[PDB]
Parts: sequence; structure tokens; C-alpha cells
Amino acid sequence: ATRIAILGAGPSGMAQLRAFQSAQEKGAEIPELVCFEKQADWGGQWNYTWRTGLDENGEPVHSSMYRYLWSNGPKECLEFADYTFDEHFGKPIASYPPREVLWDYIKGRVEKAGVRKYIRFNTAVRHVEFNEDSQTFTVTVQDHTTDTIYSEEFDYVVCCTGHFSTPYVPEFEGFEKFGGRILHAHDFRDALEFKDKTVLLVGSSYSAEDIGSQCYKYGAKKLISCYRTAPMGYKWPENWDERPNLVRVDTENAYFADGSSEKVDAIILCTGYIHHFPFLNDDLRLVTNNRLWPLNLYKGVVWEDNPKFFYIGMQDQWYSFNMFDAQAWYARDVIMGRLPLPSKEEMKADSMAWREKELTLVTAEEMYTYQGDYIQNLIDMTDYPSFDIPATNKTFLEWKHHKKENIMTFRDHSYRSLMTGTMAPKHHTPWIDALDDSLEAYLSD
Amino acid sequence: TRIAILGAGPSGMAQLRAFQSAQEKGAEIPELVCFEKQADWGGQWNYTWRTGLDENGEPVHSSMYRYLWSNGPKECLEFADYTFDEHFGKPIASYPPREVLWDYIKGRVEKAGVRKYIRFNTAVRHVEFNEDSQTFTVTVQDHTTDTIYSEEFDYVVCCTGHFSTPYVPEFEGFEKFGGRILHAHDFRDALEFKDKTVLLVGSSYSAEDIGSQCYKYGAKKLISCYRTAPMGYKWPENWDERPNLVRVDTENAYFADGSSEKVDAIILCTGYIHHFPFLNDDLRLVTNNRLWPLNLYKGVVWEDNPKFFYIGMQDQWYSFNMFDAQAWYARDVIMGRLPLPSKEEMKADSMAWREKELTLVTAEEMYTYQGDYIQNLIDMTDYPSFDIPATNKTFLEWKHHKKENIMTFRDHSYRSLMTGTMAPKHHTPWIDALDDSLEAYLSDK
Ligand SMILES: Cc1cc2nc3c(=O)[nH]c(=O)nc-3n(C[C@H](O)[C@H](O)[C@H](O)COP(=O)(O)OP(=O)(O)OC[C@H]3O[C@@H](n4cnc5c(N)ncnc54)[C@H](O)[C@@H]3O)c2cc1C
Ligand SMILES: Cc1cc2nc3c(=O)[nH]c(=O)nc-3n(C[C@H](O)[C@H](O)[C@H](O)COP(=O)(O)OP(=O)(O)OC[C@H]3O[C@@H](n4cnc5c(N)ncnc54)[C@H](O)[C@@H]3O)c2cc1C
Ligand SMILES: NC(=O)c1ccc[n+]([C@@H]2O[C@H](COP(=O)([O-])OP(=O)(O)OC[C@H]3O[C@@H](n4cnc5c(N)ncnc54)[C@H](OP(=O)(O)O)[C@@H]3O)[C@@H](O)[C@H]2O)c1
Ligand SMILES: NC(=O)c1ccc[n+]([C@@H]2O[C@H](COP(=O)([O-])OP(=O)(O)OC[C@H]3O[C@@H](n4cnc5c(N)ncnc54)[C@H](OP(=O)(O)O)[C@@H]3O)[C@@H](O)[C@H]2O)c1
Repeated sequence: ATRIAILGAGPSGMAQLRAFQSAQEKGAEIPELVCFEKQADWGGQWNYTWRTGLDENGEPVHSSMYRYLWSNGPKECLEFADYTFDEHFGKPIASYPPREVLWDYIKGRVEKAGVRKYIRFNTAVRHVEFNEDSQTFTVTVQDHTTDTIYSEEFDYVVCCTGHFSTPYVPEFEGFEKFGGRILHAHDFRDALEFKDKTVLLVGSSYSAEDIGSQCYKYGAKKLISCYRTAPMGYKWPENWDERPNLVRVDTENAYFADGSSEKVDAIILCTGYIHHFPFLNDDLRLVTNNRLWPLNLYKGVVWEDNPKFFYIGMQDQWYSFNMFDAQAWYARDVIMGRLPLPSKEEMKADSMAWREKELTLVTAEEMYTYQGDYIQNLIDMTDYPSFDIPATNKTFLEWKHHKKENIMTFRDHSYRSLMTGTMAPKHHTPWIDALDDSLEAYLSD
Repeated sequence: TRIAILGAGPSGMAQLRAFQSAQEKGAEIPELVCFEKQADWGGQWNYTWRTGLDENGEPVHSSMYRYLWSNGPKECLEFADYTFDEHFGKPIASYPPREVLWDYIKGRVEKAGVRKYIRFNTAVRHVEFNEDSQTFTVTVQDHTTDTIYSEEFDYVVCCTGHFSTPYVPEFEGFEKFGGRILHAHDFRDALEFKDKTVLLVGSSYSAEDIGSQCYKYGAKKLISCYRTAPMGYKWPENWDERPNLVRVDTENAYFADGSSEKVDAIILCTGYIHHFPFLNDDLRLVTNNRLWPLNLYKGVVWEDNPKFFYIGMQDQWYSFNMFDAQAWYARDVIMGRLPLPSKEEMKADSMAWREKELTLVTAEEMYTYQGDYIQNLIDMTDYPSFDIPATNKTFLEWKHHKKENIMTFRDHSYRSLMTGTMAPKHHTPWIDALDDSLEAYLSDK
């Protein structure tokens, strides 16, 4: 009788299916589930592809992940509370696993849940309309396996389409004339492409940090990072420097705000992403910048203009997978009727409260502690196994510290699991010398 | 009555110009809105450094690159109603670079004053036909304001082109290759491939020219590979033609003849697909690239809904003249000047054209076919007639010049079939004509 459409089979869409399956396992009647995915497989960002721009169906390439990518936070900060690393890998592993390993892990859970059967792959979501007459959603999709466009009626929609895929790509003067590659971090795939090259990186967040680190590791001659407002702050290697922003570009040269000048071979724009939902009209569409707390989302999940429509993972992330889990579990309970929603007036007030609080945050520590607090709120309302949130916050602190000490070796460190207490062993190869990013290599000796 | 024109490239311009011409001659024309997602008109001919997704996250439309020149004789694409001699005021050479032909196209439409009809930076999201109102609801995203809105229209003309959404096949090992893999659509600047071995995958105009550009601008070596037939042209010393790619490894490309070689980058010159993410199956054209797509009465009228039209969806020998021929016809049908047959009669007519299409073997037969097709469209409207049989003759001359020497075909000259003016020789052999600019082309040096 009740039908839910879940948009995307990324970590969040997986979490949503996991949430319902978990309720069903406990004897509960769950609604009919349909999950639309445009890729051929699950994993979202984590499913790797050599492709760039548009995929073989003409849909924008989703994954922004690149070769040699490893986890950027401690894995212990993203461990599933109901599916441990210990359960999955059958043994202790190091704290910063390669993409393939974390992909194997998140798949591992949904494999055990039997939820693949709900996903229509190779299917891109085209449009979502709310019908006021029947109080249902018409979800229109393109099945690229059959080359068919069809639609179905749903009672609730859960958007898990992510927000690190549609690039924010600013222009700089001279770009039409520059003789080198100008790509966005989203199209970055292989560091080897930039070996012995001089690479300009425009940005001062994780993509700048890590893509630079990848180019360094795989042998770029020189790296130049430029910042908009403030530098990354770390002590970079001898051939890597940070400067004020790019101002213009020659056929061969880049010109910066400090009056500085350099000959660059390639420009990689690590300038972030936008919240882009081409399948939604303004009545349903979330419009926001990347932040810990976007507005119009009750408990960070419920669309305030239409509370039958939900968003997962739309916040900026310190916490990732177990946030999505907490979000999806909450969305489940609302959908199912276990948690009734307040007035539209009372929802907005709760959101503004969280917003006002977000505005006071200065330090990294305050910020992921704020997110930790948000998740604590969510899990308390739910079956989801409460886990050690304060102890996670101390793991993040140790990680921040490890980065400040040496940015090129923070991945060499190890952390205690906050689910099992399993002390993660030191990896068989220091990050810098571990050229192989395969799962097989990582789990071997 | 209101008409939605989707796209402001040559076809969208031709359609606006058609409506402007009838209005100049006394007739009352319908109200007109044209939607363009780019900031300026031109379609393919509007160059951009951007690739993949534009600043709004819309897929980058233009597949055009630095140093691109008309690939056929300009005389084969002259407007019947706005000659080169009118626009330029002096005789020029036969293969103008992009900027020069982009200037020409704008010239006609600036003069017509049809810019007032176009809403730029606006992406077409959806078009639905409503039975009860017999109108079209065009949903649209206005990126200047970040607003999604919808307007009702009586007729819709689709001019979104079909050489933008790449066909991108995968080959075994692509995931491991250390060099670049891009489709022709992403190719921007040949200088990126200076001192490099580039593999061009494919057999048509893209492989020919993208290859020619890399040769011109200093690639170490070039390798073409064909799926069914070699291009059969006499290539330079450092240019290799081989049967199809089978496999790739980290550094090396492998071919069906058992030949292997180290390649630095792979350019997939494998063509394009007809993609309309903004239409449902009731209006959506599905076809491979060819002279006679089915479902289009007179190659133009959508047969299941005759209030919807497609301009320029055919494969192209003729280009701009046909878009006029098609634009005039569609205008005359909208304005009621040309009555439509019953669907059965339309589909019988379309079947005839398809039957004849399948008999075509040689290049001559094919552009002569299109020639005949354009003649049929001209005859029904007030569009100035022109010397098709002689255009076909020029196409023939162009074919010989390519066959004789594929590297020098651009240095030949042809006679205007609109004015009789013989094009002069250009001041620089193509090979040495490194400067892109309109300025450099129109001056003497
Ligand atoms: C380069 C990169 C590295 C990262 N590294 C880390 C890390 O090390 N640690 C960490 O904790 N987090 C990392 N992240 C953060 C990341 O956002 C989360 O880990 C998580 O992957 C987000 O989950 P999601 O399911 O909400 O979105 P996504 O992972 O982006 O999944 C969204 C899914 O929806 C699908 N989709 C989108 N649109 C449509 C549509 N129209 N129709 C059908 N399907 C659609 C996509 O194909 C995709 O499968 C990284 C992100 C990026 C971009
Ligand atoms: C690389 C390349 C080189 C070429 N060289 C030549 C040549 O030398 N000589 C020749 O005669 N022909 C050439 N062509 C053929 C080309 O198809 C035509 O010259 C011409 O561009 C066709 O015009 P069009 O308006 O039909 O399509 P396009 O030029 O492709 O224009 C389509 C327009 O629609 C817009 N659009 C698409 N989708 C949307 C949407 N959803 N919302 C809003 N706007 C949208 C686009 O932004 C674009 O402006 C070339 C084509 C390519 C790809
Ligand atoms: N696992 C990994 O190794 C890894 C690798 C890549 C990405 N990621 C993930 O990807 C997500 C987002 O990372 P991100 O860095 O791409 O996004 P982001 O954190 O939002 O970073 C955006 C960056 O772009 C800069 N910027 C924006 N406009 C600019 C302009 N006009 N000129 C100069 N700089 C400009 C911003 O500078 P200001 O701050 O000054 O505004 C900021 O530094 C994170 O969750 C991260 O974990 C992880
Ligand atoms: N102005 C210029 O200098 C210029 C430059 C580039 C493009 N263009 C224009 O762009 C338009 C399209 O030209 P295009 O060449 O890009 O497209 P196209 O004419 O459709 O040709 C596509 C090519 O890709 C090949 N192909 C498809 N799948 C393949 C596979 N799996 N393996 C190997 N090859 C495969 C096809 O080979 P098969 O023979 O097997 O089918 C065909 O040769 C034309 O109008 C052209 O004029 C112009």
C-alpha cells in the first residue's frame, strides 16, 4: 500500500535500504521500497570509474574519486554501528584504507541485508512532482538498459543523490588562451598524468590537500597551491608552496594576487561542488551552500515545505557513514509513523535554533563536535545502536593533530575502534611508498 | 499563440530568422521565446575552455576546439539570404577558422534583431504535452537567478543539436591506463599533446581533424584505429593506421593485428548520441546518426505529436542551408500556410524516404540524397532557392581534394553558388596557419 522511492544507491541510499531491512528483520511491516541508481553498481562516490564528464549513457559522471585515493579521516570515525570492520574483514586492518577497501566494506553490509533486489540500476532520475490531489509523488526516470522513460507513484521520496558531484568551476582571466589542461578536481583520475609536471592547484580544502599529495607522491616536478582567503596551513614538501589567489593566466604562465608569477603545465580547480538537483522544481529543491547546517531541513533531514520528502547526507561532512545511518534510521521512523512530526511552524524554529548555533563555530573541534551533537540527537530517537560519540570526537582530534605534525604521514597512524575497541595495526607500507592502491595489496603482507 | 524554441545554435537561429523574415514581409507572427543554457548564441560554434559540466553544472555543449577550421567548403554552407560577400564585404578563403564562421552566423541574426527573443543562461528541464489544454508546459531553469519556472506554449521547435552528448565505449584495461582518456567532445587544445603519442580511436571527421591538429601542433606520433574500414588517406610520416583497439594496459595499446605500442593519451573519436533528457517517450526522438531518422515528417515534424518539431537532427553534409530549409518549413506549418496530412500518410511518406536512404552506398549518393531532400523543403516555402546540383559538385571537388592530400585540402578554393564569386587563395598554407584568430585570418600576412 505504501511505496517509497529512494534516490541513489550511494552510502546514504544503502543506509536507507539498510534501515528498512533492519526494521523488517525485527518483525515490522515495512513499506514497498524502490531505489533508483544511474550507475551500474552501488557505492556512490566509492564506485570508481575511468570516465569523465558524461558516462556511457550521457548522464553526468557522478564519482569524483580518483586513483590512489585512501580514506581521509580515520576509518573508526565512519565505522557502521551495526556492521563492524571486525565482522567484515575478519581481522584488524590499518586506519586509512584505499577506496577499494572501503567500497568492499560498505557493499559488504548491504550484501548481507539482501537489499540489492530493491535497486533499479542504470536508471537516471528525471523528475519528481508532488500531486496535491492524491498527496503522492510522480517519479519519472530513464531506464538506460531498456532506453525507456517511465514514471511511478510514491508516497514518500528520499533523496540520497549526494552533493560532491556537480563541480563549482570558477573562471579566471586568460583561461581561453592557456595552453595546458584545465580540469576540475571532479575530473581528476590519475596522478601519473602529472608526473614531472608543474601543477597549479586552486583551493585550500581536502581536494587541494589530497590531490596535491597524490601528485607529489606520484612524482610531479613542482606544485603550487593558491588560496582564496586563507592557506591550508600545513608544512608542505620542498617543491610545494601556498600563495594568494590566481588573478590571471597567459598561454603558459599563471599570475597571482601577491604579484607572483609561475610557468604552469596544468591547472586543477579544487574549488568544491554545488547542490544541484535538476530533477526537482523549486517547491521541492534544496538550495544551499556547503555547510554543517543548511536550512529548511527539519532535524537535517525533513523537507520543511513538504515533510513527505526527505534528504540524506546533504550536510558538509566530518562524520560520514554513521551520520547517514542516523539520518536514514530517523527518516525510516518518520515514514513508518513511529516518530510524528511537529507543526510546520515548530519545525522551522528547531532549524533556526540549530542554525544560530552553527554560526558561533570557529575551530575544527567545535565543528565536528557540533555535528557529533546533531547525530547524538538523531540516534536517541531511534533503534540505531548508540555509539561512543564523545570518544569519536577525540579520535578526530588525534587526526587533526597528526595532520598538523606531518601532512604527508597522518595516514601512517592507527586508531582504536569505538565499536569494538579493536586497536588498528600499523600498515605494512608507509603511505608515501605504497604505490599499489588495490584491495588485494592492502590486505596482503 | 506562443512558440518555444529550444536552443540558440544555427538551427535555433535559423528558426528565429525564418519567423523574422515572414514578419518583415507583412505577416503577423506568433509570440516567440527561445531558451539557451549558454551565455551567448552560436551553439557548437561558441567556443569554451570548459569541459564536462559548465558553471551551472549543465553538461558542456560545444565539442569545438582551438585551431578548428571549417571542414567543408564555406560555399557549401552559405545562407541563401545573407551571403559572405554581404557580411564580410570582400572575398575570403574557403575554409574559415571557427571564429570567422561564428562571426558570419551572428551577423545574419544580429541584423535580423532576433536576440530580443532569447533567454540566455536558461536550461530546458522538461516539456510535457497536456491533452485537456492542447499546450506544452516547458519547465526551465534560469541560472542567472537560480529559479525554475514553467510557461505554456502552443508549438515547440527542438534545436538542441546531436553532436554534444558523447558516445564513449569502454575497452578492456581502460581502468589501469596511466595516460589521459577523453572523448573527442572534451578535446580542446592540441598543444597539450606536443611531444606525445596520441591514439585516435575512430574513423570519421573527428579522428581525421583532431589527428590533423595534433600533427600540426607537434605531436611526436599519431595512431588511428578503425572498427570496420580504414580512412584510406595518405597520412604523414609519424601517422599510423591500424585495425581496432582490443586492449590497453598501463602504458601500452594493443590492436587486433597483434600490434602493440606505447601511447601517452587516448582520444575516443567515436561519435555522439541523440539525447533529450528533457522529454518523455511521447516526444523523444530515438535514432542513430543518419540521413533519415524515422518519425520526422519531412525530416522535421514529430509524427506522434505534430505540434512538436525537430531541426537539424539528421546527419550532416549540408548544414546551415538545411537548417534554413527545415526552419522555413516548420514556420510555414506553424503559421498554417502548409496543411499536414494524416499520420498514416506522414508515416507512409517517411517510409519512402527511409527506403531510398538504405539504397545509398557512395558519398556522392548520400549528399545528393540530402541535396534532394533540401530541394523538397525549399519548394514549399518562400525561402530563396539555390544551386543544389552545383553545391553537390563542390562537395565532389572537396572529396577529391581530401583524397589527393588530406593535409592540404584546406588550401583549395571554390566558387560561391550564391554570388559566383571565386574565393581567393589564403595568405598562409593551413599547416603554417597556427594563429586561430578572425583578426589574423582577415588581415594579410
Ligand atoms: C573525492 C571524494 C573523496 C571522499 N573521501 C571520503 C573519505 O575518505 N571519507 C569519508 O568519510 N567521506 C569521503 N567523501 C565524502 C562522501 O560524500 C561520502 O563518503 C559519501 O560517499 C556520500 O554518500 P552519499 O550516498 O550521500 O552520496 P554519493 O556517494 O555521492 O552517492 C550518490 C548516489 O546517487 C546517485 N545519483 C545521483 N544522481 C542521480 C540520479 N539523477 N538518478 C539516479 N541516481 C543518481 C549517484 O550515482 C550515487 O550512486 C569523499 C567524497 C569525494 C567526492
Ligand atoms: C566539433 C564539430 C565541428 C563541426 N564543424 C562543422 C563545420 O566545419 N562545418 C559545418 O557545416 N558543420 C560543422 N559541424 C556540424 C554542426 O552540427 C553544425 O555546424 C551546427 O552547429 C548545428 O547547429 P544546431 O543548432 O542544430 O546544433 P548546435 O550547434 O549543437 O546547437 C544546439 C544549441 O542548443 C543548446 N541546448 C542544448 N540543450 C539545451 C537545453 N537543455 N536547454 C537550453 N539549451 C540547450 C546548446 O547550448 C546549443 O546552443 C561541426 C560539429 C562539431 C561537433
Ligand atoms: N578521501 C580523500 O583523499 C578526499 C579527496 C578529495 C575530496 N575529498 C572529500 O571531498 C569533500 C569536499 O572536498 P573539497 O575540498 O572538494 O570541497 P570543499 O571542502 O567545499 O572545498 C572548496 C574549496 O574551494 C575553494 N574555492 C572556492 N572558490 C574559489 C575561488 N574562486 N578561488 C580559489 N578557491 C576557491 C574554497 O576556498 P575557501 O575555503 O576560502 O572558501 C575551498 O578551499 C570533502 O568531504 C572531502 O573529504 C576527500
Ligand atoms: N570542423 C571540423 O574540423 C570537425 C572536427 C570534428 C568533428 N566535426 C563534425 O562533427 C560531426 C561528427 O563527426 P564525428 O567523426 O565526431 O562522428 P561520426 O561521424 O558519427 O563518426 C564516429 C566514428 O566513431 C567510430 N566508432 C563508433 N564506435 C566505435 C567503436 N566501438 N570502436 C572504434 N570506433 C568506433 C565510427 O566508426 P564506424 O565506421 O565503425 O561506424 C565512426 O567512424 C560531423 O558533422 C563532423 O563534420 C568537424
